[PDB]
Amino acid sequence: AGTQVADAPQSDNTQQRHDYLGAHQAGVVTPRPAAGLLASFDVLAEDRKELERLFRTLTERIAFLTQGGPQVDPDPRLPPTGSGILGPVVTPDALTITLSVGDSLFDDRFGLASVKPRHLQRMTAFPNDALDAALCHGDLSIQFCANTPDTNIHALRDILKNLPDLLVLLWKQEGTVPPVAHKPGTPSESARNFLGFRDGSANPDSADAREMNRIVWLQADSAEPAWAAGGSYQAVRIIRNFVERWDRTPLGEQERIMGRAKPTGAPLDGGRTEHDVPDYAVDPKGTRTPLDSHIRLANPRTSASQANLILRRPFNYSNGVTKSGQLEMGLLFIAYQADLDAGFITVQKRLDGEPLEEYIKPIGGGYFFTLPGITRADDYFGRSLLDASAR
Ligand code: HEM
Repeated sequence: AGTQVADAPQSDNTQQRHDYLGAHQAGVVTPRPAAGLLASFDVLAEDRKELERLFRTLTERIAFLTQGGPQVDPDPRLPPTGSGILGPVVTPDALTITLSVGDSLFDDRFGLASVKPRHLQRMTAFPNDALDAALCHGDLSIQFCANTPDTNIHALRDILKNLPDLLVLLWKQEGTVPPVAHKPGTPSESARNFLGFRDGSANPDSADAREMNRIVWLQADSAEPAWAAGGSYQAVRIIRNFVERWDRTPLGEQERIMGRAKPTGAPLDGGRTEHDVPDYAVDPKGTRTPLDSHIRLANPRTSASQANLILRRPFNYSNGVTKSGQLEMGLLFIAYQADLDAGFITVQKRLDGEPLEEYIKPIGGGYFFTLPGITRADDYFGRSLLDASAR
């Protein structure tokens, strides 16, 4: 293959396509691809008209970018239609774009406060946090997922190109997960995090609409405002890993901080695969699965704890080198739940003081409400929020 050194890699994955219409936005129960980008913005709109145009315009960009197609530049004296990163024919590359609104959007600016989702709130500092003020909150989060980082970056460029007057980017975190070798005829396997552990084994069934309806998605008739039906609460946490320290920790200690076997992801009390679960009823004292191990604290597997299940959808992030010359990398923790208080906050409240904290440090993120989907291309994300607020 007389391939030139700068030839672009070729991949059949570029034409994969996820629909952006539905009862829900894509990117929540959609299978997580190899590349991710979570960006936070402040809305610069000064009124309900400009906020409507922002919602209409984001929708328009989502429809094109996630489905792809030709991009014609109108005239040489004008800026080009887009950045051109994906060529004159934009490829979707399995891109999903998920829109979520922060607590701060429901201030006095737009007259939405009286229909704010009832668990929506500003993220507050947990005891092991070292929050960078510049990495927290935002009027609007946008989660981009695609097969390769250039597709999310291209989507980011396009949105900022078309809304530089209504959006200011505040902070962003890109991330990835390591793909595994194909192997048809084997159970699918959970991606690893940068601590080298399988990450997602005990997620609830993302392919089970009944399970998602009671764990992830807001339901119509409930204590929530009716417009918010089909949305979800989104918790984002930028979590440093002190990796050099971790890599100097004995394997057996890594396994009892996490409470799973490292190479397999199996329970520490038996079972071969990562789909097995420990039996805490058998082990009340934590002699197989430590009481203070990460999983056992995150989910003690009591009947009461089934109210605190969450859907994790993380990426791994690599940001550079610190001043003591250590790798600036960690977890881009993203999680969805029908109830933010019973979910992420309760779980993190259980996790405070866990031994893992010796190796991790949340530095940023915030809480957002992922908006309901649209089934009608005449419709647009955020519309029901504007109408509900309009009584
Ligand atoms: C960088 C920090 C973290 C790492 C490396 C990490 C890693 C892991 C690993 C390896 C598992 C076991 C496999 C699995 O069931 O998915 C797990 C489980 C879990 N993690 Fe985390 N995690 C981190 C932070 C968090 C945080 C902040 C939460 C807060 C909500 C959380 C919630 C959970 C839950 C609910 C489970 C499932 C426990 C179970 O049902 O057995 N994790 N985590």
